[PDB]
Amino acid sequence: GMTEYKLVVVGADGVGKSALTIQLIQNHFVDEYDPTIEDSYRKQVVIDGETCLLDILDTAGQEEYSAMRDQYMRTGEGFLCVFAINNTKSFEDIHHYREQIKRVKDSEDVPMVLVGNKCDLPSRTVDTKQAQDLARSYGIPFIETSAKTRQGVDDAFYTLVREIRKHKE
Ligand SMILES: Cc1cccc2cccc(N3CCc4c(nc(OC[C@@H]5CCCN5C)nc4N4C[C@H]5CC[C@@H](C4)N5)C3)c12
Ligand SMILES: Nc1nc2c(ncn2[C@@H]2O[C@H](COP(=O)(O)OP(=O)(O)O)[C@@H](O)[C@H]2O)c(=O)[nH]1
Ligand SMILES: [Mg+2]
Repeated sequence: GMTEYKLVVVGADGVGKSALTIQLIQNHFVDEYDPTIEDSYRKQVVIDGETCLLDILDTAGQEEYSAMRDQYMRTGEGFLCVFAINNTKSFEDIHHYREQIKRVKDSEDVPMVLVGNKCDLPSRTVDTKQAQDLARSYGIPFIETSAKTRQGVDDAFYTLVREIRKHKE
């Protein structure tokens, strides 16, 4: 039938978590999407021959650590950790998100992909090599994306899926 994958997109405000998701779900680029709306979106795709139902939690809201919040996040099987290549602070925040993923999942090996989004923009303050260094230290893949042009958007989610497959062994 379908193999279900629960994906969770995390990272600072304004990096493109919603644009990335809606590009995958609805195939268009949203200029302004309510920055406060957190929701899960379901999508059927074929990845490497396998029919997949992706359940994608696009995170938002206040920073808080309620039990309900922890419980929503730890249903994630894999995580897209997203920063913008023109937002140094959002890159620096990646480690915090990874730490919270490890905590709620209670594991050192959680399927994860590092995503530098907005690669269409000229005002790059985060070097590709800087983000690669981080990704290699974590043992995770790294990919640059543009939710605006769709460059790399499919690959980023599919790569996460393949990371979940490897985790299952
Ligand atoms: C995200 C997450 C992943 C995995 C498990 C989690 C478990 C509990 C809570 C999580 N959340 C909930 C959401 C959230 C978390 N951390 C920060 O941290 C911001 C800054 C960064 C440095 C610390 N803090 C000062 N901001 C958040 N939100 C505030 C702004 C920004 C994004 C968006 C949401 N709107 C951590 C988890
Ligand atoms: N140029 C460019 N702008 C983007 C890209 N992704 C998102 N944006 C814009 O960045 C702003 C924040 O995007 P959003 O998806 O709401 O970020 P979120 O807060 O992480 O959900 C919006 O105005 C988007 O139009 C991208 O890949 N390239
Ligand atoms: Mg959003």
